[PDB]
Amino acid sequence: MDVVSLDKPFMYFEEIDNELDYEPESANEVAKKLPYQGQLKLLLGELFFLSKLQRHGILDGATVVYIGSAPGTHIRYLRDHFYNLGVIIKWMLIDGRHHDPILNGLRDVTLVTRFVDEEYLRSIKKQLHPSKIILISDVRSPSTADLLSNYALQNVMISILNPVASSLKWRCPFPDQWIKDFYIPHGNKMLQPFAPSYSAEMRLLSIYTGENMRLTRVTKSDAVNYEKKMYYLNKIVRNKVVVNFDYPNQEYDYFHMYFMLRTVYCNKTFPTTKAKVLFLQQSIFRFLNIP
Ligand SMILES: Nc1ncnc2c1ncn2[C@@H]1O[C@H](CSCC[C@H](N)C(=O)O)[C@@H](O)[C@H]1O
Ligand SMILES: Cn1c[n+](C)c2c1NC(N)N[C@H]2O
Repeated sequence: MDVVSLDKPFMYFEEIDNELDYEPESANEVAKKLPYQGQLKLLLGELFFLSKLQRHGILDGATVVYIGSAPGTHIRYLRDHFYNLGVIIKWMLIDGRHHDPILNGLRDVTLVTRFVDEEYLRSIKKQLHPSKIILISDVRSPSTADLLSNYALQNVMISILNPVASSLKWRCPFPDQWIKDFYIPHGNKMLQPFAPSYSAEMRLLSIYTGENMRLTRVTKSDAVNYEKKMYYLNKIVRNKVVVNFDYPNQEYDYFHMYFMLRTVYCNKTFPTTKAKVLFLQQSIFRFLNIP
């Protein structure tokens, strides 16, 4: 077995301390071990992001605009969590597909069946005004062309919506499929426990200060780096059993999950962080119907 002692998991991309040549054969290997793993991946990352904003005092009173939200089953838990905490938030979930019915009948959450384009972003910006906006984008068209298009849309979301913070889907196009260099917003490249086995996707977290917008250029050389670093993370790291991690499940992803969950705010007082995390994890798994 693959046992190890780790102080902490890699929380952000920049922390990954090694790389591996990508093996195309890994694409044929099982991508998911848990039912509803995708909803879990999203729930952990979004809970982490939103808790950070709470920590900085910018969540309460904002309207969370989530684009690419359907089905969005996990969003009900996110909404309940902050709603039960006392935080005041309006949710506006926009997608061309239908949302999970469990999202209906909540006055604080508005569902919109529309694929957004630049023009629509402007109308909703006029309609939300003057509320503070928090953007979460999980739009998926794929080809590098599809990706660039999505990234180009996500940048437009930020320029038009002008949010106080954003969480964006971010997967660098593959080096052998480069088309052109492009810019993405500057942010923390948050790694995602429970992402597909060989997924190179992460979430770009950003907080906007002043009236500036900093972007960063991404080149094919960056793409080769993303490829090698995420390959090492997936093939080696995520397959480690953290023996010094005293917890019911010692797999790397649960170790990573623990670290994201220890930052989440709860009403109930716990004697230890271990107790809080166990509580949240149990609550989460129960909600998603994961054993
Ligand atoms: N311009 C656009 N506007 C809104 N939604 C879009 C879009 N382009 C793609 N999408 C949506 O992006 C979604 C990608 S999957 C999103 C899953 C969702 N975040 C959840 O929590 O389950 C699809 O629902 C797709 O319809
Ligand atoms: C097809 N896939 C999948 N996958 C994750 C990768 C691919 N192609 C690449 N050139 N690099 C990768 O990181």
